Amino acid sequence: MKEFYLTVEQIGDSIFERYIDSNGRERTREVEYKPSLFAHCPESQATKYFDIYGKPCTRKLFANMRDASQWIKRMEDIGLEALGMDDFKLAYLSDTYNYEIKYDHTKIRVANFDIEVTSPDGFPEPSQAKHPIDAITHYDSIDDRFYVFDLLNSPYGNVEEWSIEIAAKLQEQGGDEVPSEIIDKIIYMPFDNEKELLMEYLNFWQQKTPVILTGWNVESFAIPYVYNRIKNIFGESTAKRLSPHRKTRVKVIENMYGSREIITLFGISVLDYIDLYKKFSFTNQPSYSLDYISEFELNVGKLKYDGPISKLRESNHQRYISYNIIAVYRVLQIDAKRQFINLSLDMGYYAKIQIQSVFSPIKTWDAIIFNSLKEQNKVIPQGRSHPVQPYPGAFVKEPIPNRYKYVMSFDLTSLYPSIIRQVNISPETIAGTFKVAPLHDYINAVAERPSDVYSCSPNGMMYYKDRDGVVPTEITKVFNQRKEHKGYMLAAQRNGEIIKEALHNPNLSVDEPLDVDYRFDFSDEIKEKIKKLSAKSLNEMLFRAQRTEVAGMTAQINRKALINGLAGALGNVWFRYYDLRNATAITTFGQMALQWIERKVNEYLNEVCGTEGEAFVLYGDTDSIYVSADKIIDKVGESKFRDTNHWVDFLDKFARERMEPAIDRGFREMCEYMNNKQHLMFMDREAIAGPPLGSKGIGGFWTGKKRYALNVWDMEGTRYAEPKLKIMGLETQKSSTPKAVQKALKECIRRMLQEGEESLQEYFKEFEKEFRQLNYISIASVSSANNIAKYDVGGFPGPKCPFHIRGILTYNRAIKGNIDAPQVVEGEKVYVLPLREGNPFGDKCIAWPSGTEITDLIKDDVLHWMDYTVLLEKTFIKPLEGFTSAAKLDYEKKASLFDMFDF
DNA sequence: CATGTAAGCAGTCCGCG
DNA sequence: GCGGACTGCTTAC
Ligand SMILES: Cc1ccnc2c1ncn2[C@H]1C[C@H](O)[C@@H](COP(=O)(O)OP(=O)(O)OP(=O)(O)O)O1
Ligand SMILES: [Ca+2]
Ligand SMILES: [Ca+2]
Ligand SMILES: [Ca+2]
Ligand SMILES: [Ca+2]
Ligand SMILES: [Ca+2]
Repeated sequence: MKEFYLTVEQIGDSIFERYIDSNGRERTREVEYKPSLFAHCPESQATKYFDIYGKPCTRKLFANMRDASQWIKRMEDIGLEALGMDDFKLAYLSDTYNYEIKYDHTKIRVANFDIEVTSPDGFPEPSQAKHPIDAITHYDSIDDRFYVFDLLNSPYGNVEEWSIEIAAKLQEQGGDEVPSEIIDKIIYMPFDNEKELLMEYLNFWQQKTPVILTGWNVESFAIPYVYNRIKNIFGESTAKRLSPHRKTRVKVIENMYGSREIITLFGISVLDYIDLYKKFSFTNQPSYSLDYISEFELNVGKLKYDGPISKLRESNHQRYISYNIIAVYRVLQIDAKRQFINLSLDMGYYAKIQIQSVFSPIKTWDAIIFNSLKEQNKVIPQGRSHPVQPYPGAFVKEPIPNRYKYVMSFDLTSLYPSIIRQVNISPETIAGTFKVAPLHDYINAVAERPSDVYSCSPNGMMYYKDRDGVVPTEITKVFNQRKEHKGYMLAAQRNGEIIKEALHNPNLSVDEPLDVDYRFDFSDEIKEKIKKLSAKSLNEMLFRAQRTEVAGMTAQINRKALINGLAGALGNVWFRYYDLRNATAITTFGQMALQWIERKVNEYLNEVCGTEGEAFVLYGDTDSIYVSADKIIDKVGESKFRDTNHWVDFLDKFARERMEPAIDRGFREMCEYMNNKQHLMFMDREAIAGPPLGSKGIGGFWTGKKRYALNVWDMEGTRYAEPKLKIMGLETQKSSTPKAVQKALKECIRRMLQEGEESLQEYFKEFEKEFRQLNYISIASVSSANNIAKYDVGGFPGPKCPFHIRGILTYNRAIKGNIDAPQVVEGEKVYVLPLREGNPFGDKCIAWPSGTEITDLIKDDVLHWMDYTVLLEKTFIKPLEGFTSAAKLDYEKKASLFDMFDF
């Protein structure tokens, strides 16, 4: 097999590399790497190295990496550019793996672990590590085994061995319901004392050294706890055995509270699953406890136990250990679904970077572009210092707030990367400038053509049309991968709807799920077989289609994120190729494109409807337009449609056969106007929206920019079995909105859009009557809590103190000197509740850590003093009044003359 | 050592015979 | 009690 790296580190003048050799064996080597950098040299000198602008360079080969760094500083002092890759381990990887890396994940050791630490005096701080580690579960991906290290004797209690037989039993039979599929994979190791547990764990670690190290919150808890605990017991050198190179870096961050540490383990790639999740999931959660995320991702119930975690080991050691095991497994289950470890590996090896560098789009692109340019013997420019400078972004149309009955939307494919490719935007393709007219003159096609020679953006930039740019070249490759995966995702989604349709008439038979590839639209013959399947098989097929869809979503959305990240990187001062001319060439072109096509669509639809000057495009944001389709439907007349699906088919055909060609003609003309390299402005129909035929539903509404709701029948070619709400920006979409309120507001919208005013009023009346009976957590607001200390004046709110911060301070006083209460962690999320006047908490609100029950001692008072009136008004009534006033609807029946009668 | 900007809404402070 | 300037937070793209 071809060789591939596992990890790389620079330590002084040495590169330390863990890798897989040609026989599939794990190896380590220390290489005294001799790096090269470059300096501009006189033309006359015959060299083979050129910078990106074609200026000749001379190579400087250094005896070691220190000399190379020292030369960089001398060059800075002289005032001349020091060219080449200055992160030498990227140079090392590029030199060592001068081919496309094909890695074998079954050879890469992926470790998932977590630890337990009983603490009778508050949260066990990793920086102090003053309490025994009393459980470790460490799953190894090569062994496919859960190694369980269990402390039997502790200063906090002596306990019996954990029982695998009891662990396997149903909870309803007093067991722990450790999943049956992992019972046989558990290797259980009890220990009589912590020192031997830890020594054995370290020996184990030596035998089975993680390459990728992950788990839930490992970077801020488990890792520094383990490291510091070992340091305290055995000494720092022993603790450094966690690094295969025996080298660590300890980073301490302090504030007006305590101080935590992050530990860098050289030779390991730590990918905390919480960080992966935040980056790659495109959710925003109200809590990031593993209980909450597992429930959200997998629909499994919270791991329940009685009493405080500080007493769980002594009262129920059996459950304590089982829950440690299940917690490690849940992260594996989330990853089986989401496939973020897979994505990280793909991206890391594609770029030739340390795997943990996938968190940095700047590092990822620097490496990609470096490798691309190195192939052509080109020399990359020196990174420079740039002052931060705001710059203009996209255009958003101001909508008229209203109900909108029939809506069709259109969206440009991968807009910013498509602009890069169309215009040919790259550091080395800049041809010059032209004198700009106001943007409106380009939009209306009245400005003079910018150039008949170069490819242009309305920001004044010109680019060469006849040569390739590294940015367009490399962005296209990732774009093409993204497109492939998005196709798989959409196919799986269409396939799901086929299965949901067939679930309306399940067959009474004993059969099996069909063996199919869900990434491809089902054939007619598969559709025939599906129509004869039982509910059981259909449901299993539906689960599999949805899992296929999720896998496709991970793959495409994060590749989209990467390419869009390149367009944003051009506007980040830390990017080697930072250049506002290019960042701005993109955003300004986008503004033109949106507003140009708005004009073209208005013109086209007025023409085909035989009218003049009417506004069809009601809204647009960045690269999308929303077209009112009322006049289209009225042109033929609603009477003519047999059912909802009929008018949906009609609009679908209209968009594809009439509008899209006109949109295409409009953009091809724009491309000629800007004299661009390649026409890539591809704007396809997205949503078809409307009320069910014959109902009193309003179809959709806008309240303002970035705030709307639509009843959707078809989305990007997926014809839904059941209409689906597309809601953007409204409180239902915000993680700060209480859970039960999100639910209630969404049902309010559903009723407005599908059923009408009366249906809304009936629901509102019910919700208002039942509000007070909802669980307090379901109705609590949520907020992130930054700069808590900043506003903390002897436990009381300083000036301008935010509401949620005030709640935290109220909480801190309520739990003061009471060691069993969970602390609010800076930058994390809190539940928030308003309090009625005169409450024993001495203030107007309380806040506590999100995803948790409020501590038992103050829970009773919170429940008694909660201000339901304020809560209902702020979180529910006020947003709903926004929705209904925009929609020209009432959520409560208004008074009228009819009130004089007895109905 | 590290993607971007646009923009809505809740909240605090201040002005208000 | 509300609106205007301002911060904080969060979402749309
Ligand atoms: C998250 C994020 C970071 C940086 N830029 C972002 C972004 N989301 C959108 N944008 C910018 C770049 C996008 O090209 C543009 C339009 O957003 P949109 O979400 O339409 O995505 P787009 O890239 O066009 O991909 P599709 O093919 O799925 O439509 O808005
Ligand atoms: Ca635990
Ligand atoms: Ca788009
Ligand atoms: Ca599309
Ligand atoms: Ca059937
Ligand atoms: Ca869009």
